[PDB]
This record gives sequence, C-alpha cells and structure tokens, in this order.
Amino acid sequence: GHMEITTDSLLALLGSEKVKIIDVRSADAYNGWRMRGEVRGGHIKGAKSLPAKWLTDPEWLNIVRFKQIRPEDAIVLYGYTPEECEQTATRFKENGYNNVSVFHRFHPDWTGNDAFPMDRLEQYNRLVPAEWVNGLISGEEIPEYDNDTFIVCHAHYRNRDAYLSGHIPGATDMDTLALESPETWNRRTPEELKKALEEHGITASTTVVLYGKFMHPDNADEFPGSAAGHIGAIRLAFIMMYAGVEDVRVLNGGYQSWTDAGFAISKDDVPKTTVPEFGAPIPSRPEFAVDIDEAKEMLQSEDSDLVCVRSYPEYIGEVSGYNYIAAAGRIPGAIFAECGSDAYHMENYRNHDHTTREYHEIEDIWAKSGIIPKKHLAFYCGTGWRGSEAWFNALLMGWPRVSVYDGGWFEWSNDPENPYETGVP
Ligand SMILES: C[N+](C)(C)[C@@H](Cc1cnc[nH]1)C(=O)O
Ligand SMILES: [Cl-]
Ligand SMILES: [Cl-]
Ligand SMILES: [Cl-]
Ligand code: NA
Repeated sequence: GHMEITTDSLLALLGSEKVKIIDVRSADAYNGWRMRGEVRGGHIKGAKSLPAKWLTDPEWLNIVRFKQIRPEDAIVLYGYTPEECEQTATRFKENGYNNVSVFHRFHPDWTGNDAFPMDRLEQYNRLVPAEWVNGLISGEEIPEYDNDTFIVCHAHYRNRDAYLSGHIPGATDMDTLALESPETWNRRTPEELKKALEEHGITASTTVVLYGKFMHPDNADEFPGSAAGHIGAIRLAFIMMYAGVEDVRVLNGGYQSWTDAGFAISKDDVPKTTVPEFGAPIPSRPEFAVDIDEAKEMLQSEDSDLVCVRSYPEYIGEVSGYNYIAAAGRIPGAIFAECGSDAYHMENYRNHDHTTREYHEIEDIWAKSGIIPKKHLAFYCGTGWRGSEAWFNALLMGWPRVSVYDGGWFEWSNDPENPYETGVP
C-alpha cells in the first residue's frame, strides 16, 4: 500500500530542501556500525535518524516535530529491510503526513555500491552498541575489535547500589572518586591514576568498555550525581583516554540500552582482578586536558575557544547549579552550549533513550555559535562531567583539537580575582 521510491528517483532527490530521508534503523547502525555485516556502514548522505523502536514511546510525534520534520515535506523512509519501515510509514500517515515513501534498496544496493553517497560518525567504533558488548563478554567474533584483553566498567558516584541493583554480567564498578579528587574535582595525579587503574584491573593495552545507569537525578537531593551514572561513565572515559588507555569504548545509551536489547543482567558483587602494572606513561594524551592557565590563553586567541556546557540558570548566574558550589556566574568569553534542564541532565545532547543525539544535529547547533573543528576547543562545565560528555561527542566526530577544561566554573570561581559575568547576555 505504501509508496515506493526507486534508487534513481532518490539519487535525483539528494540535496533538495523539501525532501527528508529518515533512517529507521538504530542509532548505532546510523552512526556507522555494520549491524548486518554490510560492506559499508552508516546512513544515506543527508539522512536523519529516527529509530523504529521509538514508535513504542508516546513522545514519538514530539521527537519528529522537534527534528523539524513537517507534513509539507516528502518523507523517504529506509532501513535494512523495507518491511522494517512499514510501521513507521503507517504512523506518519496517521499523523497528517501524506507524502510518505519507502526506499526498498538500501541494503545491499546502496551499502555495497560505493558510488552511492554515505555518511557516518568518523569515530563510531568508540560508541559501541549493546550487541557488541554482549558479543565481547561472550568471546564471539565482533567487528571493530582486534584486542585480546577487555574489561567492562560500571561507573557511579558514591553509589555501589547502582552497580548492585543490576549490572552487565562480569562487569566491575568504579566509583568516580577513584579517578577525580573531591578537593579540586579535577582529574587525579598520575601516581593516583596509576594505582587506581591498576587496582581495577585496567592496563593501557586493555579495552575498557564504560557505561553508567541513569536513575533519574533530582536537583534537591544530597548527591544527585549518584543517579547520573552515564555522564560519569563518559567522564571516566575522558580521564582514562587522557591517562593512556588506547581502546576506550562507551555503551551508547548506558545501562538502559543493555536491558532494552533483551539481555539479562547480574547482581553479583564481582571482585576486582588487579593487574600489576598500567604499562604506559600517565598521561600519554596530555592534549585532552586543559587547565585554568591554558584556558585563559584560549579565551584571548581567535584560534581557540572554551565551550560552556552548563544549564541556562547557571549561565545567567541565577544559581550555581550545585549544592557544593557557592558562586553563581559564568566565565567571560566562553561560547555557551546549553546542556539541558539542570546540571544532571543532557537533553540537548541525548535522545529520550539516553543515546547520543544525532551527531548531525549537534554539529549544526555548534556551528551556529562558532563551535567548529577548525579551532582548539576545551569544553567545560561546573566540574567537568557535562563538559566531558560534549567533548566525547566532538571526539566521535573526529575533530582534531578537542579538550576538556577540567577546572571549570568551580576552579574559576575559587579565585576571587578571576572575572565573571552575570544576568542575561
Ligand atoms: C563532581 N561531582 C561528582 C560532585 C558532580 C558530578 C556531576 C554530575 N553532573 C554534573 N556534574 C556532582 O555530582 O554534582
Ligand atoms: Cl537531502
Ligand atoms: Cl546519566
Ligand atoms: Cl561558565
Ligand atoms: Na575537574
């Protein structure tokens, strides 16, 4: 019943402003993961991501409208299989979208023929799906993995209960306080990171798969970070990558993506299998970390900028954003990139299933504010968690000079002589 567009008609529609090509597959296949063993992973050039699993969520229509997909547009759906687009095509028709067509020949006609344009996340192999993690712990052959030593880490902030309430089988928990000091809220000393990483069984040659569990943080609680598990996992990914771990993966979406895939969980308290040595100088990637002295230089140079990954009430100085940060204000000269509702949510960088937002939508918003890969960018926030997530998103894009200003507003405001702004800009 649904209309069909031929491959030649779709090739002619490429570049039109009225046409919207929508990838129905998962975000990981959209990012570049070859989920069905295709010769070439990714999406049709110019396509948007709207996974079919979002149909069971009542915000589907709001997600579509938020992506500015209007009924005036010619909708072209595709996936690994045209029958996988039948449910989405019907839902579009039931909501006032009359021009809905299904592209039947994406796999293997578009994937196998390199003459057809395809785009992908340049560093997608660091944003692993749940199926990849399951194959890793099962000893099965998986793509984008050529190592022999791995470890799955469940990140949390003074909350082992986040690990004991349910985790990936065989995984071990790492409190974020093991890699960052509560005094400076920055990354720890190399000697401290060396001891901490070794005691958790992590070497530089180890493939560390990091993930966290979202447990709905509340700003009024004592330690809301204990529920922002996935932000801490990306925060720990930044520190480990800065330390010298070469193969660091992050589970796209966190713990929920594991359970949403139908994989069982474990509640065991897995003991740590320590390693005698880390095996590399810490830090082996010093470029990833930027401190306050270098941050002030980047504010003065047109070659560099700092990206304020904070919430709007924090940016205008209405609130500090934390129950342990006294001063309220913003660093002058930094480019504002709103993170989300408060300091413990990343709505502007995530989907409703906590997977990373469509990376094309992120770089377009960043481009409108001057945040471009041409510059050396040091993302920051209150202490570094939200800045690390935005930094990881840019690193997945392949940006050559992205860093994290570790000190953030906390270190900046701890000095009374540092300038600061307030109110609406
Ligand atoms: C540095 N701690 C762990 C105390 C932060 C972490 C954090 C979460 N969202 C932004 N930052 C906090 O919990 O407020
Ligand atoms: Cl297009
Ligand atoms: Cl989270
Ligand atoms: Cl700021
Ligand atoms: Na920090």
